[PDB]
Amino acid sequence: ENLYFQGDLIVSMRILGKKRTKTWHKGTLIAIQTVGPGKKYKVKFDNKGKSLLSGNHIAYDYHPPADKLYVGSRVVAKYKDGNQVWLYAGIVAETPNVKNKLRFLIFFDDGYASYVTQSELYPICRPLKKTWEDIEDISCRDFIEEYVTAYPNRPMVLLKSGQLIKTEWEGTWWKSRVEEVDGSLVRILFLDDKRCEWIYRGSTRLEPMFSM
Ligand SMILES: CCN(CC)CCNC(=O)c1cc(NC(=O)N2CC[C@H](N(CC)CC)C2)ccc1Cl
Repeated sequence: ENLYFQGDLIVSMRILGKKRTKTWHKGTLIAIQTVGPGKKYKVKFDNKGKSLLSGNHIAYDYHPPADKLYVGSRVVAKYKDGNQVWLYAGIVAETPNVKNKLRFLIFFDDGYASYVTQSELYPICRPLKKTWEDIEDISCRDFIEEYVTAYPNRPMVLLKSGQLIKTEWEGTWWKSRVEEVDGSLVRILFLDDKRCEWIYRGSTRLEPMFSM
């Protein structure tokens, strides 16, 4: 059956859709198609392509009120590294409080983390009941299930700017320096290639966490 309405979705609404690159892109909802007890959502992307997508692979083109977002909420967020932006899927790890300077902490599906504002967050339209169950990487999937279900029980390691530690990359340990602390995140400089990454202080990418 072709529908025009399904829950709070309406054909012709602006939407975000997931592409095979795992990045999300602006489009229009052009059809809703019931297949058994299941629904599929046809997206015409603004730039290139049309996709028939499951409800967990579309996101609203508007920002969710903070009162609707919990630890474990399934979102698309802007990830910024200061020479590239992505719209990428993740999980809300913290909601705004005085300690995080009123920001949302996002754990992205690829294991990277960022603080973002509400204007950088888009709720996924039909998430799974267990929101982590559509994360591709088994390791990121298991870590999110543990973090979300055990929250607010959160082991983190305490680190100071200048501190010299081992940080993981591609399954080995690398010499690195703690540059900066910003709430539950630490900026690590890899001394080998002078590349910086923001890492969650509870991540076992940090050798002090991996052994704690
Ligand atoms: C949700 C966000 N997603 C969206 C997909 C992107 C996250 N970001 C990256 O994935 C990214 C990470 C690197 N990091 C490195 O290449 N390295 C770190 C140090 C390491 N070297 C090797 C000699 C020393 C140990 C190399 C580079 C570029 C990108 Cl874009």
